[PDB]
Amino acid sequence: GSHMRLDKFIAQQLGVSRAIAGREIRGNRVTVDGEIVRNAAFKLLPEHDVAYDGNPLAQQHGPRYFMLNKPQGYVCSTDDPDHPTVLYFLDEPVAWKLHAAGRLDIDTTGLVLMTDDGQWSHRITSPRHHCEKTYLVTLESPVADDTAEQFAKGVQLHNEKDLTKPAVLEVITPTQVRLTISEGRYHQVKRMFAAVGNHVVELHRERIGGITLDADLAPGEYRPLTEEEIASVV
Ligand SMILES: O=c1cc[nH]c(=O)[nH]1
Repeated sequence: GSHMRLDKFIAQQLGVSRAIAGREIRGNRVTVDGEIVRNAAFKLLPEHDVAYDGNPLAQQHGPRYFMLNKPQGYVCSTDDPDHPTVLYFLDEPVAWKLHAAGRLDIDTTGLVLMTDDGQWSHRITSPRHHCEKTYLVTLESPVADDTAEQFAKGVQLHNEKDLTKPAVLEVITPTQVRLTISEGRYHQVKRMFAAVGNHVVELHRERIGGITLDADLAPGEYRPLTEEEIASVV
């Protein structure tokens, strides 16, 4: 249930201690739905209209954060009108207000963080921030023996002045590798492999900073992030 004591809401709104919020409430300065409320423990609901000295104090919908296992065939923005967006999978009120804190291309699958918290989102996506992202990459040809070292030194993408920052590549099978990078350049993973002479056949994101995609969240499924995960997805 979404609810909070009136004295806590007033404290928050006026930037005052809960004790003084109580003082004000008993001072007959606080109204809810037009009537005066002198009780500090009043259970404030989302549908209540609070006012302080005649002035309205709208309540604020808390921020929302979701973990989505993105499937192929859907896009993470309305930039391209030829494909349906990932909102198709979300069944949440005013879902159009949500955006991906780190977009994935149409056929790239995996972890996408849906949120309406711009600050949180920016801390994660900013090109200036070192945020690690790990991908499960399926290759056209068996990985070369020098690729891991290449990625460690950093490679040069086709027509880019500066190399890619050091990334670590773990070989699972000859054609399936796990790659961790800390950048966010456009189509970086696919271009890094093109640069060294291979081709990405399938791309799956498993982690973003401190948040790892659940092993049992099926493609298309999603869920609210826990307080711990929100607390620091890196
Ligand atoms: O990091 C990313 C995301 C999408 N495509 C890539 O090649 N790399």
